[PDB]
Amino acid sequence: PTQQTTQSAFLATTVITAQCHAILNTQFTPPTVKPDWFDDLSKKLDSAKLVAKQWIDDLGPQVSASIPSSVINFDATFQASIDAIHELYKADPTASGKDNTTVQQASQIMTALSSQVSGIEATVKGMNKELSDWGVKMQAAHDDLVNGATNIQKTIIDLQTDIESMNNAIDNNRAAIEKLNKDLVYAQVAVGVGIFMLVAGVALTVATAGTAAAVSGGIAAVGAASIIAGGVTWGVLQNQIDDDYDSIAQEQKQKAEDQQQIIALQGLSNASSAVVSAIETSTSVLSDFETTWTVFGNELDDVVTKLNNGASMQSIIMEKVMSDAAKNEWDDAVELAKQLA
Amino acid sequence: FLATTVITAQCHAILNTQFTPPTVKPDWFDDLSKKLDSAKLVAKQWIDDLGPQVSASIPSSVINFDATFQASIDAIHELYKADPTASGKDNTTVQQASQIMTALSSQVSGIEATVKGMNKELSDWGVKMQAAHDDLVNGATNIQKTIIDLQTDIESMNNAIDNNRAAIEKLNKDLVYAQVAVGVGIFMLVAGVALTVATAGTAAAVSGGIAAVGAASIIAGGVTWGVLQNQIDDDYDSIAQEQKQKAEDQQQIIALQGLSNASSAVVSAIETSTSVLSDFETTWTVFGNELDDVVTKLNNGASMQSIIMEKVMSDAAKNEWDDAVELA
Amino acid sequence: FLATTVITAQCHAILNTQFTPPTVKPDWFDDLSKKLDSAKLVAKQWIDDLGPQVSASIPSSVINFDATFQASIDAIHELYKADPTASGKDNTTVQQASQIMTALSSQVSGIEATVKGMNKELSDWGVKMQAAHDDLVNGATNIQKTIIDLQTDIESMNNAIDNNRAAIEKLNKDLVYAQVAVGVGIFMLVAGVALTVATAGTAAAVSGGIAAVGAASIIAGGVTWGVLQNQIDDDYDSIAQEQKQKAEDQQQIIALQGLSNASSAVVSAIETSTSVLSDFETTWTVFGNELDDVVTKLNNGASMQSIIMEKVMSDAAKNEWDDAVELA
Amino acid sequence: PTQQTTQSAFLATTVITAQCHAILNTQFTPPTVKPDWFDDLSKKLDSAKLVAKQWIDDLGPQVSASIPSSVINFDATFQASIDAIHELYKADPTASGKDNTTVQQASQIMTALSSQVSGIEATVKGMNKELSDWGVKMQAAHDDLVNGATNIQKTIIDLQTDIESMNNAIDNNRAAIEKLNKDLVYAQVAVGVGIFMLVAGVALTVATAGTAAAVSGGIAAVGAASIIAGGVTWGVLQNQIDDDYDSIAQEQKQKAEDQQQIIALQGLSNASSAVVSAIETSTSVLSDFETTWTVFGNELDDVVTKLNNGASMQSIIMEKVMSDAAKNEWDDAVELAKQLA
Repeated sequence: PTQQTTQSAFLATTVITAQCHAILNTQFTPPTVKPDWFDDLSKKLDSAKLVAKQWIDDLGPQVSASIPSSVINFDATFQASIDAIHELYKADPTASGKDNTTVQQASQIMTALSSQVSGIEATVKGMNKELSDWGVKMQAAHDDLVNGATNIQKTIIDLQTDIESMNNAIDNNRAAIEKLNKDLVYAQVAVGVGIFMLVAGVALTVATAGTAAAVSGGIAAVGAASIIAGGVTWGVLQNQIDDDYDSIAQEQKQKAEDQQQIIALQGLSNASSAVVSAIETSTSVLSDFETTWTVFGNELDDVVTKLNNGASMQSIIMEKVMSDAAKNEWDDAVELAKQLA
Repeated sequence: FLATTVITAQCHAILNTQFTPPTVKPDWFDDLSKKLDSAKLVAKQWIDDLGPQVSASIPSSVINFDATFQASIDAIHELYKADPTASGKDNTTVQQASQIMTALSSQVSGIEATVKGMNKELSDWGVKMQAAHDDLVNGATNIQKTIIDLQTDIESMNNAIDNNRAAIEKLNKDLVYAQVAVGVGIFMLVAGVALTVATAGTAAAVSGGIAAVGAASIIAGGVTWGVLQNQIDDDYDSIAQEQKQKAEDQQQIIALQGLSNASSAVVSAIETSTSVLSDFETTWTVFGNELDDVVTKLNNGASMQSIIMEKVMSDAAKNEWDDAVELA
Repeated sequence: FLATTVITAQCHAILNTQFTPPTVKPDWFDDLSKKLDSAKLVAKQWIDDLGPQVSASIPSSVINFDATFQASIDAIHELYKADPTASGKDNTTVQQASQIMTALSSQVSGIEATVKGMNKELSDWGVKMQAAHDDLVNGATNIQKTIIDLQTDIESMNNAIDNNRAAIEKLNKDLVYAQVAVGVGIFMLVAGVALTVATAGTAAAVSGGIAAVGAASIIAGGVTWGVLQNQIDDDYDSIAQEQKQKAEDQQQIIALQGLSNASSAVVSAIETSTSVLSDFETTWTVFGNELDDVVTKLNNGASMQSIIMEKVMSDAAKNEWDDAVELA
Repeated sequence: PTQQTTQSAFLATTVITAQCHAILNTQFTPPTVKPDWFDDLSKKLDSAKLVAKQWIDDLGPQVSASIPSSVINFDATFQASIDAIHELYKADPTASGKDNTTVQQASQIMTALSSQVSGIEATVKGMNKELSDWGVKMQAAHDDLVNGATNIQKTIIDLQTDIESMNNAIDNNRAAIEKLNKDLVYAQVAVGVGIFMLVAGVALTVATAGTAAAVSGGIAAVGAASIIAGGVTWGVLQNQIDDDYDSIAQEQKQKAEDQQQIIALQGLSNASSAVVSAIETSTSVLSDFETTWTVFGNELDDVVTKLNNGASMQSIIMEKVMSDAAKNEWDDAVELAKQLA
């Protein structure tokens, strides 16, 4: 029927009303350290945001004035034309050739019906034009993401090699912390034998009254040197372990920020590409929906002119249009349009 | 599938939750509260201003279409039935129908204006909800920053506890050497004294040297025993303190994971609220153009304007009727 | 050899292989889990949506050609068997033929548009399949990365075990020297102290040097006996620790070989799926062009369109009658 | 015959789509250090994916619109319109000179078959034109890979010499670790002798106290020197062996990465050369398939102008164009083109 181009023209526009929100909700965080690409990819988001602004409060609501509202507006008069002709059937169902006044009255009322459906297709024309030039603005705010300062071709590869760089740094710092543990055990052994050799040296110096003070002073001096070496090595290695874990924290939150950036950029790119790919089908099927009502207006024009020429009132029942067999289909079409709202 | 109850449920969830701090509150937390309560400004400004307006715009369009519109259609219907052969705009009866037609199409213009103003009243509230979503999801990255920072802190405390346990093992194995030092020192001290007494002091230098390394070994092993035992107590206290810090910051991880789950739930709620506002604006501009239709039903013809406009009036009234009672 | 059964079997093979982490859970196994669950999302998006799409496109092409096409061919076969001579555009019989043919060739338009849109609905899925393939391979090279790393870890622990065994043999040789140092030392100590007590009345420090070198020999031999014995026990504990590391690394390498075989089976299934996908697009373009043939059939003549177009519709529809029962 | 060239041109293009899938399978992994040839042969891969991606989405399936669907659309009429003239033979089986409307209609049905066959070979021209531009773009992507910074003539050779470098460095490092094992044995006997003569020298110094104390302090001094020298030699050699096995890890991972890159570049070269050595046969035999329908177009059009001007109705059966054994071959053609599906 004609209902399945109405539902298809409404569905491909509700897809855009949904996915403009997917573009507009995409808003990534300012990082700790700000990269090079961050500013000149932000404005190309805002241009891709503001035109989606023109789909959330201006054109998104207005595309519902086109597809359900013009069909129910046409059927509001198409529920009135049939009874107005069916009442005048009882007066003169034989009057032909533009003779009786009521036949010419019904003729100019169906001419007003043709002007009403011409206004229907004019409303759909205005809505399709306001869809199309916004589509040029949204596509112009889209294709800059794929031509210059691209999110995919440059920054996805850049943030992937940045995530790999931070993973490499994390691996190097963890192997470094392993080696510093293996050196810290040596520092503790050195300060232990330093304690022992220092007290043994000064004890052999005192306990022999300095008769062997050369070798005992040597033992005490190597003990004090081992104390100092183990102590400052322990302090230095613990400072390097703490600074290595601070570096692990820094590049770990850097890798987290880069993952949060790539998911937002992939969402923005996929939403904008699907918005363009569905705006194409939306404009095409709205063009078919506009020409459907335009050729139906021309068909009603041909019926009006052939009714002005010579057509009998029973020849209108010989026609398909003003009977019950088409208004019964379009009652289901407006029931579908009430399902679509 | 009623898209007003969906926004009712989402704003109920947004007005519902109020997230609690962790044990130590960071620098952004109250600011995250300052990115929540502004949303707690709008979700009541929906349900105490625009929630009342969506429950007060429909009794203006069901009651004034129950009494005024039905009789005002019946009047022009009976004016059709009184003379179905009339013509002309300067007719008496066509004038009597045209005054009521222009009056009804002029008094639906005010309710048209308030419905078209309701579009603007929902528009700015929708963009404000979008902005309050984007500021809250802007603040909700510091939670992941502090979570991954405290995860690094947990890894650092695990490394330090492993280091201190290896130090406990090595200091036990060296404390054995300090005890062996005082043992062999006490033995060779009494060996030097007994060898000096037994040889009547003739083995003076040898047993004096044995006793000298004996005393040096007992006081050196004693000081090394005291220092290594004190160090073992110190890094047992360090193991206890770093295990306590690991449990405490792990508790902070669960607290901030609950906070991040709450903030993710609230921003997903506004994420769905934007699509449900899109569908409600779809239905609302359908109703606004339905009343635009009733205003463009001011069109008056020349001959018998009654059946050419008033059945369209009643049919658009019925299309408003079924949808507004679905919104009731 | 049925191409759709091949791809549904391969997608269910992607669904039933999840892979297990090794003992030390690395820093990339969460990323490999992300690559697998994205490939699972692609395989389940094909199984849950495009799967029933292929199985629901065919009864829509059978049922509409069961009765709706056959009533059309029966009607415009009656119009040719009863009146094969009528011509001219305003003729009533060719008007009936053009009415039922602009009914059929424009009621097939939605079904043709669906079957034509499924070409792009397959193409974006093939793009997502080759997308989920390559990041999975870039994650699965890290398998043999750590496999090579644990292989040289095995080599390092084997070299260190051989080093500790050579050190154990040399220390078990040097213990004999420390023990003969204690023996010769206690012999020279008792000889030197006997030599000093036998020379008490005069002086003999020549006798007092033998006992000094004997006492230093027992002290030095005892200290290195203790140190070399504790180093032997330390080297046995090091052989035990390195053999434990070698056993656990050999245990981890076969888990990594299993994970490598899992990622290899998944990428092999994706490759045969992406080839049989092109073999399915091979016939999907055939059915797309076959429903484009009805667009070629919509061009109607003026003079007895039955003998011009209707058996063409019957022959192409019978080719679709072959194909749609070949797809089930 | 008239079907086996269609099957041969289809066997020519399934080879193209299979080796194009072999091109799309080729994606080599990023190494730890990205060499000189990478950053170009990334995009010289990647662009040689994108034009190859044109075969994957549409154009490969669109050359599968040329052969196996046009035979169906051709015997939509050729299995049809032979039996239309068989009922026209019932009225006038010999009437010539354009006297009847039946002969004038059997003429225009053959002109309709002429326009249908011309539309078939025009669809074949469109699909072979798309194959022509895809084939020259595939040659355009093959040229810069196989000539400018050649993957096989340069980087296969440079990677083989890099593998030889890593092999010689691995054997060098394992010889160094064997030498370091022997030097470790010497350092262990150094510290083992040094502890003995240290404590022997200190016990001799504390016992003797003469010039024997001077030579005993010498013994203890060379003992402490041997302890410190053997100890730092032991520690330095364990440090060197651990760093050297980390070097063995680095070189073995580099050798495995290089073997993976060589296998990927061998697969790329085999796939792209098998594409380019078959795409010219694909265009040549699809041009053969187009000129087969062009020969069929003139071989129908001469029958058409003879049937218009001076043919009988038995003479249509007499010619082999409208014959039935050849039409049995042209039902075998449809069964073959459906077997190719």
